[PDB]
Amino acid sequence: ARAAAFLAVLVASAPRAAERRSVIRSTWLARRGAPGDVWARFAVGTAGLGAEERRALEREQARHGDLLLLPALRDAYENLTAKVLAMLAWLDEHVAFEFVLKADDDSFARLDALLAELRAREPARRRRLYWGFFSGRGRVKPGGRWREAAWQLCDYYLPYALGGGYVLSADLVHYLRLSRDYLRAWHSEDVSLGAWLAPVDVQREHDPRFDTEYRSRGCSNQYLVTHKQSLEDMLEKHATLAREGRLCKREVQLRLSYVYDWSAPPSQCCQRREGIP
Amino acid sequence: ARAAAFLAVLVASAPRAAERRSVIRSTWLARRGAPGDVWARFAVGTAGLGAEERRALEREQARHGDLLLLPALRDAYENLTAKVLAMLAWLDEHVAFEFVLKADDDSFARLDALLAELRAREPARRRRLYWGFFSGRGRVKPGGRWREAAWQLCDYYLPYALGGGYVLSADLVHYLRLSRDYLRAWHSEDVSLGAWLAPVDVQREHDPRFDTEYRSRGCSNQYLVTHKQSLEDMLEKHATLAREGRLCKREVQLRLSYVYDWSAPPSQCCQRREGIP
Ligand SMILES: [Mn+2]
Ligand SMILES: [Mn+2]
Repeated sequence: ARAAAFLAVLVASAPRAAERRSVIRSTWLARRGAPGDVWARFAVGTAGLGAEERRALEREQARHGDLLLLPALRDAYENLTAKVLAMLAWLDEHVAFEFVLKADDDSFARLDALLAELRAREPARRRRLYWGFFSGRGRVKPGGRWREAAWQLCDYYLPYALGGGYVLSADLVHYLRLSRDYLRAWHSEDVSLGAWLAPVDVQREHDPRFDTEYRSRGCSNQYLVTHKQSLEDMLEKHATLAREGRLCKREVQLRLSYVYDWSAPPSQCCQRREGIP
Repeated sequence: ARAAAFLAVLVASAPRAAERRSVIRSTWLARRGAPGDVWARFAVGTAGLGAEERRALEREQARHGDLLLLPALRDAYENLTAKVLAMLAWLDEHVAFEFVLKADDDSFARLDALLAELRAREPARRRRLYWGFFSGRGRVKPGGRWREAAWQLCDYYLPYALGGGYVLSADLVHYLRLSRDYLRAWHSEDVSLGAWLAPVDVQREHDPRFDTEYRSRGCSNQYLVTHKQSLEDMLEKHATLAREGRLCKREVQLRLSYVYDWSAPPSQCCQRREGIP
């Protein structure tokens, strides 16, 4: 009796962040196409929470029905690697889906546009898809004695999609589930996931329509996913989409973007330039 | 009724290379410790071979009993990636073992010394072991349009043990079996395997006692495994070990070695220097 949808959506959300969930479920999670198109949840770890805290979550779930409560996962602010692995492994086991969008509770995604884009891909462009805004020259954090047991794999991080939002095909999620007990953690979930997929025949696809870096590049009506959004920002975008059928009251390019050059060494992937959102 | 041994040994060998197998089975594969210590085979792909060719192999197997014939594997000279994955996946399913040595038919290994070294490791030093001579600054081959579907993961190859000989714990081999259908091929089996293990919590251990690079560094009595050995070389070493209890009639350092610096970025791993075999 597994739930089934075309596009699963998993929004990482800490136990206490109920007010953010309220805005998200009332805005971009509500505009989710026809029945059967989307299955969407907020992924919350409940390990180590007390009775009152767990009761609050159960009340929220009874009211809204959109929480994925992961009882074995200790929710943590510093590194969401464990959370991302847990919620994807759960999804592989429990939901029949073709693609999954991972997002944060400061993301905003146009689910209707994402659905239409995915539906328009032919088989080849759907197979083993890992889709988002990639970095191949991510600077690696200072190491210590822990590196003896966990070598640095590259002078820069292995190519990975930034964690403001990325999409995976179901097949890739199954590989993560199968391999779960072996996987190493890097300092950030997005970095970790890119390393996880390093061995795999995977169709990485860089797309400037993902405004998913640690700072937003502004507002483009072309964006499918954008990150670092305040609640006010989410409410404004939701309203503009409803009023005018576009994301932005005013498009603005705050920071230059790039197109990932797969013909170059990864350190040379990412020249910032005009003309790209 | 699975075969069981402490150390499995898999020597990659092409169908036609029967004379090399004859020397190997008569030399370093024969000095293999007590019953139950070693299970050793020559891994040969038989896909696409004709009746006469297959009969020859079956006759060899009836006489010697030391072939691993892989019927689904098309034996190929240019890249042994497929062979290595096939023979390790087979081993995971069919043999109970703690460690496996992968070697070529121009390798020479001191199996007694390898056994003693592995037996002397405490639990921590046995867990998830990937042991050999590592490179972190392997220069990457020129790409073409195929790179769009298979991005270059690093400016240099991800750290990997050179293919003249390396050792894996059984747990790691199980991860490869589980993940088999997803794994990408690089241009060489050794490079490929290092990438395969990139996502994993793996205890990589560099050891100058592995003379396993594309050129031998000479002859050291400290070597556990050495590569680029002629049949004459194998016969001489076998004789010296029997006569004098050492590998080398004369130790000679033809090329400098290095100690892999895990505290540095991988591009800076590998300074060649005196004092190291
Ligand atoms: Mn975020
Ligand atoms: Mn060789």
